[PDB]
Amino acid sequence: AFRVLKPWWDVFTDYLSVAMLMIGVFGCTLQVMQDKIICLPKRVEMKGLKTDLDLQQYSFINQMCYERALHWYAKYFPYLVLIHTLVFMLCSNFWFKFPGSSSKIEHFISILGKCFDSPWTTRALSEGEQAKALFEKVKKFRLHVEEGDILYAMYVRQTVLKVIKFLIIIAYNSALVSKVQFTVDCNVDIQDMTGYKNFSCNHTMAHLFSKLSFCYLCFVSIYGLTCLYTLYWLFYRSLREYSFEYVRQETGIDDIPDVKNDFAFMLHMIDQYDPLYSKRFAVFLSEVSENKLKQLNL
Amino acid sequence: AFRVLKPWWDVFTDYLSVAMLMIGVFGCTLQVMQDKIICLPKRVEMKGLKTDLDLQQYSFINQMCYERALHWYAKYFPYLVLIHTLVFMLCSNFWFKFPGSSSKIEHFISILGKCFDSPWTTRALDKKEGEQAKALFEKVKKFRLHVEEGDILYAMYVRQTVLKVIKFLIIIAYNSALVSKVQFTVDCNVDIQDMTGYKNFSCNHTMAHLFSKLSFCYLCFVSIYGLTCLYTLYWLFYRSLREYSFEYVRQETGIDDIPDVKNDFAFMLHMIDQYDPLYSKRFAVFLSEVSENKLKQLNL
Amino acid sequence: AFRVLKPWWDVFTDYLSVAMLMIGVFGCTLQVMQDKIICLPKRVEMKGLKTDLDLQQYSFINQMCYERALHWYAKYFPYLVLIHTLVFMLCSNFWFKFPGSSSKIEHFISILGKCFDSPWTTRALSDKKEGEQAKALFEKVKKFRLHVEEGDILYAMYVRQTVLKVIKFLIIIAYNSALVSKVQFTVDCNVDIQDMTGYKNFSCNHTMAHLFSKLSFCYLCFVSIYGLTCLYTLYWLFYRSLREYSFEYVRQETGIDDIPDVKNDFAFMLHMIDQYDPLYSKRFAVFLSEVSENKLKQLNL
Amino acid sequence: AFRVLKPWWDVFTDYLSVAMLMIGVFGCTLQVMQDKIICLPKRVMKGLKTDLDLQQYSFINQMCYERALHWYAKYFPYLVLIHTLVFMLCSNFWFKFPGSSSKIEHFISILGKCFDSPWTTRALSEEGEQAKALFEKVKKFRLHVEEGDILYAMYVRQTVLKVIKFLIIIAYNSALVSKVQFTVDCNVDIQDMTGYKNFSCNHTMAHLFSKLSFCYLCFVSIYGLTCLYTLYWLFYRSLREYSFEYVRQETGIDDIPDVKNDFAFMLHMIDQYDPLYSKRFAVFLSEVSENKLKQLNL
Amino acid sequence: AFRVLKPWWDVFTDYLSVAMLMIGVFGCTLQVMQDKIICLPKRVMKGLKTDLDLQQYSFINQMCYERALHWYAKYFPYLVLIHTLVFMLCSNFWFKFPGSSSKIEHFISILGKCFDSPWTTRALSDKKEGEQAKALFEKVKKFRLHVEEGDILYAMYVRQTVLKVIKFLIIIAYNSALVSKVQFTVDCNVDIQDMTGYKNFSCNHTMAHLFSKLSFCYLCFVSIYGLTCLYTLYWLFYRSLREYSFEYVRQETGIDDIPDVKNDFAFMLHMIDQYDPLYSKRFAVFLSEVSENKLKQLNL
Amino acid sequence: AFRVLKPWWDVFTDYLSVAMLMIGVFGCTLQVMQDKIICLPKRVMKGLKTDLDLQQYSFINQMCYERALHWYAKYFPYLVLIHTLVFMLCSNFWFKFPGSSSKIEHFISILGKCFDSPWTTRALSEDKKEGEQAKALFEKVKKFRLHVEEGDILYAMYVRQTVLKVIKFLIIIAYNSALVSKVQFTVDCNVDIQDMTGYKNFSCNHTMAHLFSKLSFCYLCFVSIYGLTCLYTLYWLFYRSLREYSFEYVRQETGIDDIPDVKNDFAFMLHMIDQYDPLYSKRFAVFLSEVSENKLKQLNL
Repeated sequence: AFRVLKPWWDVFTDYLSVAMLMIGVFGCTLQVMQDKIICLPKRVEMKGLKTDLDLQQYSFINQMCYERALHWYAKYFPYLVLIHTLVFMLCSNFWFKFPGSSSKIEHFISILGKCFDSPWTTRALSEGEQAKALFEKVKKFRLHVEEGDILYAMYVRQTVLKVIKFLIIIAYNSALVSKVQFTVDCNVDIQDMTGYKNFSCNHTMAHLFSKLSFCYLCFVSIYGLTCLYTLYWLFYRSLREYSFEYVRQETGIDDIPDVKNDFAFMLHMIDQYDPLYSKRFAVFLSEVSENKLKQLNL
Repeated sequence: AFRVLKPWWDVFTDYLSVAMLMIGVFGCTLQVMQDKIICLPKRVEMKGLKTDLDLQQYSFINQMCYERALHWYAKYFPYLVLIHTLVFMLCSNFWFKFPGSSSKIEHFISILGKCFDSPWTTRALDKKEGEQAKALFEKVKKFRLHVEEGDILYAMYVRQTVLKVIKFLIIIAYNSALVSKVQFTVDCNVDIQDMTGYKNFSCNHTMAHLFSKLSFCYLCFVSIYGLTCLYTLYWLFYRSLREYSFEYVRQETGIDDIPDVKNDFAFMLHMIDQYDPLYSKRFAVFLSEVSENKLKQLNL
Repeated sequence: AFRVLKPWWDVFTDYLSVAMLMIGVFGCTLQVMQDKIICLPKRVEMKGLKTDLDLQQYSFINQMCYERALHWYAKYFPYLVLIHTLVFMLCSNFWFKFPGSSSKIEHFISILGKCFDSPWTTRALSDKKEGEQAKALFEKVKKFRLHVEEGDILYAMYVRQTVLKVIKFLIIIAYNSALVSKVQFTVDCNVDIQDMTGYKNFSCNHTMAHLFSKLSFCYLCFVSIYGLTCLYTLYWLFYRSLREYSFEYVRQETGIDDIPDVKNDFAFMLHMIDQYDPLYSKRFAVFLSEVSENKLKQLNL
Repeated sequence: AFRVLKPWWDVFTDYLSVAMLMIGVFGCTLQVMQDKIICLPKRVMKGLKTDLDLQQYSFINQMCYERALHWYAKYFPYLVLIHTLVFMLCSNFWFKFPGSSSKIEHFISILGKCFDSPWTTRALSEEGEQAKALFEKVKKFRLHVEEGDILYAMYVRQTVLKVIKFLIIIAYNSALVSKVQFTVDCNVDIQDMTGYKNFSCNHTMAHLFSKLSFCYLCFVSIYGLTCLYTLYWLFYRSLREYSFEYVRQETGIDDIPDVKNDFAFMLHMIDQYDPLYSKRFAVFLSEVSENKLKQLNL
Repeated sequence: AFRVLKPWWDVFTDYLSVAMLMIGVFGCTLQVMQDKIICLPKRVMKGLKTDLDLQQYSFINQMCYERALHWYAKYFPYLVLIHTLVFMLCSNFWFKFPGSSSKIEHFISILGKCFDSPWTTRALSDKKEGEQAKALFEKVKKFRLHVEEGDILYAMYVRQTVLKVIKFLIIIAYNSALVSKVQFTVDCNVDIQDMTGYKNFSCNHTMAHLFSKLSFCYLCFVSIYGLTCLYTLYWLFYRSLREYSFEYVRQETGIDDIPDVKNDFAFMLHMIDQYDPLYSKRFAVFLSEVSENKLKQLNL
Repeated sequence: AFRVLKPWWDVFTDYLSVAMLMIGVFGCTLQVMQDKIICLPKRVMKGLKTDLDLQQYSFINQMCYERALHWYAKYFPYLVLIHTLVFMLCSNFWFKFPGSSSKIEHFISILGKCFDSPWTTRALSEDKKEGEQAKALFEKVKKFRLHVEEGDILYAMYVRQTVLKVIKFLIIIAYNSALVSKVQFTVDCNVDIQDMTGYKNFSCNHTMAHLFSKLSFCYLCFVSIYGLTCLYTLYWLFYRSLREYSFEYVRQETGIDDIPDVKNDFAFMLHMIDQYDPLYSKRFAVFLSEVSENKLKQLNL
């Protein structure tokens, strides 16, 4: 059930994504119950002032000044956040699920699991046909993995995609954010139809939108910091080579090869979840075990 | 399963957290279920006063006085309580799903569950079970070999507890500071004279009495939550929990050869005692070579 | 399940609590949806009176008088119902999910369930594997008995929760009978709003006036029944010693005059099970006699 | 779980109960939804100007609503819900009482175990070790019920309550049905606030509650008839004594006894679902079967 | 299945019943959500100032509602629903009756077991048949003896058919009688002059041109249903079905010993042939003494 | 179940009926939801004051609605719904008709049992249990032949319902096409209510006018397609003599030259079944030869 491929980066990013989704949906849903653009005509003891306007010349004015005096950011922010969070969700579900790759994990994980629970590992540390079948299947899988190209470009283009998305999001959410004020001026030229040429209008939900924008900025910043740390881990230290320095010291087997390229990256990434499957895999790589099994067979 | 690794204080906190969530959501939903600030102009047998204003100049005045007179606390109280209860939720589960320290807990609980079907334990104080006993001995040996380098299962507990207590202090601070600004009647003095004709307005915030009661309830709940957290923190510090010793076994049975474990394993093993003080004995039986030697002698 | 361990009064009270929750939520929902206080000014061939007020001054007057003239009880009645119901529900369940007093309940239930199903019980009261199973059951019984005997962590909590429930009964009946009469239909409202409305004296009426009186009467009835139940339980616990159980009838009906009388924690638990059906006690009595073990040994060899 | 103890009366009354619940909830919904009442001033071709505001109408309207209508015309649905709840409660005071749930559960378990016993087929024609054990379980079965008619008197102590409840319903729904009128006169003293002392009001939902009242009366009438039939059924014949008249003359084993008290009553109900259970139960009650099994074993 | 016992008229009636239900429910919902009445005074270019307020119009509307509209117009759909419900109840009453159903189930089982008789086929050109055959003979004999005891499946059927005919008659009569009292414009002459000022009013019922059409459609369906029931009733009598004669079986089979069953079983057998006019002879197969004759001959 | 016995012109038709039902229901919802006719008085830069109240306008709207509009514009969707329901009733009639469904059930059952039989494979090349099963099959199909190949009922009903559907399509495409120019926007209401509402000459406008024209056009096109399909099906039955089947190609390509030419209803079933997939005819044909019976009986011994 895809339970083995989930580092702390993935769970943290998914939590940030669901937080973004909930904040965006809260903003959107509570955007049709109370949002108006109530406008009155400016007049460029105390008594009331009569505007002499009908009950439709106010609806006219409201909806005319809702699209001539309000910045496009103040009316579509929830839509932007929902769209971008959905894009992030689709982005961070694409590597381990795309055509030609779903089938592998359905049974490779089961093979690894039955490799983990085999009790013969303890005896090996100090049945012939089953071991032979397992070893030949492992060899076939190894040959299959090393022969596949077009695998680094796609994945390396995933995290950077999130990084560039971060850059653009923070860019245009920091640039145009001071245009969500609470009292705007509308100056349409509807003179004959109503009578007044200058009006004052005030968006109902401006301050709450500003607070939501700040919260979304904070969440995006944390998400981008996580992505930057991911890149730093990927780039700072090359992840295409392994160092078997402990094995020759604690076991004496000093002939274990160090894999490179894509397979080395996969092994290293698996190293951050549970540093025990590697030894189980290595047990089915030494030749001494096969020699002992062959001798026992005779 | 997980209930075993759960002292009483972390069921008390769970109940309080769910109560906080329910009160916060009730406040938030009651927010948009009733009208809001209502304002009229001020003029500073009986016959009414003809204000002479339209039906939209009243909505204008209402929404201007709303975000020009009311204090910021009276408007976002439910949102604050939702945020705080959610962060508390996240603060009570951030020591179970962090990779690198969750698998070890799974291994320990699996070992605890396995060491239950052993009739030799009762007689301590056949062939298959004995071999399974040796297998469990190897399991615990390699587990103790494993847990010897990463000593983060007790310090981070202290860190999260101090985080919770600090958050409790700040919550109390600014909720006691700003509880007198949730007033019913307010004075709204904005400058709109060329659009309505009046300069001074008086108003009534609608849910200005229910929020006081909700604030008092939330304050009391967070107070008891802080008390529970303080009690747990004090319990954790009046003696060092990184050292365990099967002293009662020594004084009650006479098998005085079991060793005293320390560091991370001692911590969780001591913590198990708050749910069922028998698994400690069952593990104690599986911490001595005398049982293995006797079983091997009985085998031949 | 947690059903055998509930005398007849402990299941009736749960139904009563659910009913109180229902009445409280019904009242709370009815309050918000329906309209509220309506007010008019007062001036102290038939033609009407032109008050001349606007359409918002009426909302202003209503909203001011609503909480400047109404008694505090008439407004928050359902909320008290919900808080009291939640407190009662917590009180009646603070016996199972408290570590240090719940594992023993699980052991007791498991042991009794296994005993009621094992064949040695009927085989005793009318080869090798069966004997071994019976011996294992005997060992488990001995271990659990020596573990749980000499304790008061399961009988010194039931009393506390019941006394707390009775105290809450007394408090709630007290202040619910005291303040019932302060819910009225038509009330006066005198406030000093002269430069904004023009009228200083108002007469108002509360929309949900009588319905709350009827709900309050139903609440008194339900809570009174609840308190009668709790009082009966309080009498039952204390009128005689619950911590020393005697297997009297067992010896006469079976004749094995060697079953001891257990006391303290275990005896109270046996009493609690006895209220469900007087059978579990005897079937457990089967695994408590030395003669049973001796005849099991004789069968073994 | 309680399907066997569902005689025809008990299954026919459940549908009446659910119908009453539906009618009550529908009536309450309409009563709380639609406009309560409408009133105008009285002056005891041109229009008459009342001069009243749009709020004084509401004040007069609700004051007259709650000062003129008879209490039966207002709280009609609530009475229906209360009475439906009481009747529903009286039909579940039989399975949840701890002193009777145990016996019922034990009896149903015994019935289930006996339903798949090949020994019945063996006996009628002329598993293994377990079949013999069932004889002792049945023999010990007629020991825990030898303590009194606790499962019988409690059934009789609820049908009487239901019948008296139905009588009460008929009385208080026939006596006070002529007080639901359409046009009523409201005379209240609000003179200095409104200007009119005499009003006439038209209860909107007055010509609908009559038909609901008639339907409710018919339903409770049928309910009372069914309850009376069940009472006569339980009282005319000796429920406390049952006879295996048919079984002995059917199979030839003329030694099965006639049990009384709880067994007679429980068998009197159970045979009304499928008259084959008594026959199967009668097999495990004669020493002939046990003696024959013993002889077969030796 | 129960379809074997349902001739064509049964399914046709059920289809008509569901059609009546759908039309009734449509009428009911439209009455709920679209029925209202509007009234103005009468005064027995520029508009006319009635001068009435906005509550006096509601008073007049709901006073003239239940003073001019004839009761048939007010509640048409409820009568349709009740009549459809009683038609449904009248139908299939002897199919789900607590009694008088084992006599049907036994016949169904006997027919199912008698369908697969191979004697006639194998004679005109293995232990199961010997016991099965004799069991079938004995069961058929006992069933004939029991069914020849009275009227339990012939009386109820005739009674329900005549009841349905009578109810159809009354429904059509009283639905045709009042079809002309659904009018669009009605005169509401009430006496309220000291509170409204006008004595004569004229009102429009919203759904008047609609209830007429639904009424006519319902009347047509009722007429068709009654015609079908009348035909079925006529079928009962003019061809007497109180006796069954295995006539053609004798000539076109040659087995000249088959008796004739009458009274209760005659109607049931006459009814079972309608689904398929072949099962009669198949049942008649199990009436020959040839099996025991061959057994006796073997005994020789 | 009845899936093999359904040529393409009985699933195309079902889809068309579903579409018509959906469009009718949508039209009904629109009718019951949106607003309706709105009228203003006629007088045959300042605004005109009509002095009419807020209820006289409702009166006028509700009177002109059904004193000025044509009946088709008012009740289009209900006609659509009735016609769709009757169409669906017609095509699925003979399946539920007693006296003609038992034969269908027997035929489908027998054809299913004999579709997969080893004797087929053994016969198309050029066991006692298989032997007994085969002979039972031969006998029951033989007695089934004389049960169906006597009447003409399975060919009568189909023709009648297709004729009825074609007639209904004719009448639909006739009047629904004729009465569609009367659904217009602006009408002229001339009721005589003067002593009540002052004015006498009114102008109105239907709200859902053009949309009821476009939906009517869509329905007309769909029913035209339905009629074309039904016409094709009707032609299908009136050119091929369907009262006889001839195993000619099977006889030539199998070599078993004793298969008889069956007729009457059974021929109709054989003709209609092949429209699903032309192999069941072969599998049924092989179990119709006395040669096959002779070979079976020879193989039994």
